[PDB]
Parts: sequence; C-alpha cells; structure tokens
Amino acid sequence: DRKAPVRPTPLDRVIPAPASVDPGGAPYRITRGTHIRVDDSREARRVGDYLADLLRPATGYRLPVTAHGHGGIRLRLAGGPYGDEGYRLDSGPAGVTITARKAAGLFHGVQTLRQLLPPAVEKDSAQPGPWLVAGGTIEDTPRYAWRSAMLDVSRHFFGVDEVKRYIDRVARYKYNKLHLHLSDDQGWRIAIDSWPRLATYGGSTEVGGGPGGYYTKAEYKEIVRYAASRHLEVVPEIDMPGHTNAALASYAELNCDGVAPPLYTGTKVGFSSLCVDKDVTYDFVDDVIGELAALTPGRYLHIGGDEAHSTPKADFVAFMKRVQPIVAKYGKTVVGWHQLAGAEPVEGALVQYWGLDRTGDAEKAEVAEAARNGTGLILSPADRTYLDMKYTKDTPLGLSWAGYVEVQRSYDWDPAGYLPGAPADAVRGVEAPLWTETLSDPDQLDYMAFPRLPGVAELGWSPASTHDWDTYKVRLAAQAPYWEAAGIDFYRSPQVPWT
Ligand SMILES: CC1=N[C@@H]2[C@@H](O)[C@H](O)[C@@H](CO)O[C@@H]2S1
Ligand SMILES: [Cl-]
Ligand SMILES: [Cl-]
Ligand SMILES: [Cl-]
Repeated sequence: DRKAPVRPTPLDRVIPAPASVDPGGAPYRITRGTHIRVDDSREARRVGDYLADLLRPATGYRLPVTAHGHGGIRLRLAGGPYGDEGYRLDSGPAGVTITARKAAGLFHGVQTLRQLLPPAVEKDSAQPGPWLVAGGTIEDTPRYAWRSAMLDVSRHFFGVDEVKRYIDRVARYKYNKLHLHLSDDQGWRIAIDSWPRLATYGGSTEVGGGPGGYYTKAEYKEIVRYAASRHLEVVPEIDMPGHTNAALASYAELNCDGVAPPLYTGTKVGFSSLCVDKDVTYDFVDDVIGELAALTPGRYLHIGGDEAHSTPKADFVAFMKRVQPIVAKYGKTVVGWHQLAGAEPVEGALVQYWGLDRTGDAEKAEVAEAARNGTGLILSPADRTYLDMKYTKDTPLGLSWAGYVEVQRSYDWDPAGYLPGAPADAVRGVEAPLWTETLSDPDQLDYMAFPRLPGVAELGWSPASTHDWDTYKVRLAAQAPYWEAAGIDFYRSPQVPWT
C-alpha cells in the first residue's frame, strides 16, 4: 500500500524541510464537495486554479475555485512575517488554510500541500485516497533568495514542452529561478532578429550531430510565461567570451581571422573565443544582450565567462570590462561564472562558483575576495550540485571530471561556510545545474536530476538547523512512491532507504 498509505504522511515529512513544523489535532480530509476559496484577485485565482489542476485528476473531484464562501481549502493573501515567498499552512478538520503575503508564497504552500497528500495524488485517474492532510501548523520561509536549477539546452536541445516538463519538476521543491544555458559551442538556441544566422545556422545541430533546434521569440516568451506561472524567474545565459563556437560558426566576421569555424558537435570545451580585438564583437554583444533583455522580465542576465581558455587573461579582463556595462545599459543585473571574479565584477553583479574540493586556494580566494568587494555569490560546486555528474563509476550517463557525486555528498554541506574566508552574507543561494553533453531526452534528465534535485532545493530553502543527512534521507526516501506514481524515473541510490 505504498501508493495508498493506511495513514497520512507526517506534517514535517516534506522537502524542503519547513522552517517550522507544529503537528497536532486531527487531519483535514478533502472530500467530493471541497471548494478552493481564494481572494478576489487574478493572482489569487491563478494559484487556486493551479492547485485545482493538480488535484482533479487523482481525486476526481470538481474542486471549484471561487472568491466567496468558506471553502475547505483556503488560499489567502494577508499581512504576516512570511516575506515574498513564505507562507503558513494550517490543517485540521475545519479545513486547510494557506496564508502568505504574495502569490509566490501561496504557490510554495501548495508545493508543501501536494507532499502532505498521499502518493496516489500523482495519478491521472480517480483514486480511493483518502485525501488526508496531517493536522497542525507550518510556518515556512526561505533561507536564500537565489534557489535555481539550470538546464543546458545548448549541448542537446529541448523544446518548449520538454522545458515546461522540467520546470514542473523543479517547481515541486520551491526553486524560484530557472537558469537557461541558451548558447554554447554546439548550439545557439534563441532567435536574435539583428543576427538571424545565430539561430538558423548556429542552432542547426547539437552534440552528436543531426537536428538541433532553437526557440523563436514566441517560443521563448511562452517558456518565460510558463516559468512565471510556476514562480520561476528565468535567468537567460549567453556564454561569453568562451563557449561561443555556435555564434562564431554563424558569422565569419566575428572570428579574429575572419573565418567561420565548423559547427561543433563534440563534447569538449575551451577552444572558442569571441574576438576581443574587433569592434563588431561589441556591436554583436550589444545587439544580443539588448534583444535578450527585451525578452527577459526577470532581473538578471547571465553572461557566462567560464573556460575562455583560448582567451588570454588580459583579453578576458578587457572583454568583461567592456561587456558588463552593456547588461546594466539594458536594465539588468549581470551574472557570471566565478571566472568573472578575476575580471573585476561591476557593482551589483553576482558570480556563480562552480569549483570543487580540489580547486586551489588561489582560485577560491579570488572568489571570496569578490564576495568581500560586494559581489553576490551563487554556489553550485561541481562535486556537489551538478546533476550531470555520475553517482558512481557505474552510472550510465553523465560526466565524472569532478569525481562521483552520490546523494549524501550532494546534500551534506552548508552554503554558509562552504567557501573558505567568504562572508556568509555574500552567499545569495545555490543552483543545481544540469549540463546535457550526455543527455538527449526528458527521461534521462529525470534520471540524473532525481533524487539530488530536492536536496539542493533544501539547501537553498531550509534553515541550517534542519539540515541532517540521517533524517533527510528518510524524507527523501518517502518520495519514491510519488515519483513512481508520477512516472518520474530516478536513481535508486543505495544510500537512501527507499519507501
Ligand atoms: C561553468 C561550466 N562550464 C563547463 C560546462 O561547459 C560543461 O558542460 C560542464 C560539464 O559538467 O562543466 C563545466 S561547468
Ligand atoms: Cl512534475
Ligand atoms: Cl572534440
Ligand atoms: Cl574538455
């Protein structure tokens, strides 16, 4: 009876671990007549409809969403100590009420509610239930404001629907940002009107060759819209000056020698570089960032900056000196991989650290120094949160350059004191990147994303005081029947006592 537990799931048994859990009294039971009461606002109803859509299939209930009456499930916006993303969830025979200051908070409360319900809730056909919600109160707020998941659509392209699917996977764990690696050596995935070939030619293939793909502006806007409905702020990335072969292959004039390189379909890195010496390089960058900014309602613009190994340190610094301001010109906050820390980050910038344990002190120091100078830090250690890294030497997909990363290793650490000498207040959050050199379909993304994805979300959301592998693995283990019911393939780590 894994799919239909005899009794309700513990109120504290959710991922991320809630900031505060106070169980008590009897649970609430959703019955055929349960109404979803929301405030009389478009945003409030939006969350209500979202919730209704998640429950209707498995319950087979009407679950109407209205702005009147005393529905058994109440979503209400009101003042309180919950910030822009927190909420309170009260459960008892009198019903379930989720209170928050903003829609995002209600949305997060919903993500908790779906875990409080039984595994059968994931099914697409009417299930017996019962639809119980442990009784008590949960007061929940996030530790970090930057909790993202990155999807590489450059190595292997994933269409709009596949991205929507991944978005739903991450929305389950309260991630609030979706970083999209839109360009690299093997592909350019976003149409740029001023430079048409980037997409038509630069997006013509991918790793392994064959058809590639790219997002027309309409498709990209739909991805942003959908992400926004799941309260994910999209952070687009146009990697530069390295990892730029798709662009270079599309316009010969972008290459220092004026010759266009062949489209790249391999899985190596570091050989490409924009021409720091040419003026057209900066017109190109300005045009791209300008058009990308117009498609980005979010606050950030990621310019990459990683592995520009064919770019002399001096040219890299000069390049970043010149391009960073372009981001602000179009009203956005720049984000770059931590190599940017060695090229003078502008005010307000954030750098994403992707080093690992074996990374040298000098490199870590440069990043910690940037933090000291006001640069925000996003932590995504390659031997910690990279979803493309193999679990063990036997994992069929993924890479292993950063070693092997089992479930415990991915979860068992504290962002606050991870980087030596880095001020804890400089840590904006964490990110779980999923590179796709070896992944070409949605099922493979799931296998490499789960079960580590929930863990990184917890690191970004939960209080340090709730962090504990031995108790966390029990909560993680409880997800098995839900994932199985949802058709979400995942790695059955031997380190987890799967339910
Ligand atoms: C930043 C980074 N740049 C590289 C990416 O281009 C690869 O896809 C990834 C594979 O794990 O490794 C590092 S992370
Ligand atoms: Cl999902
Ligand atoms: Cl190669
Ligand atoms: Cl390589």
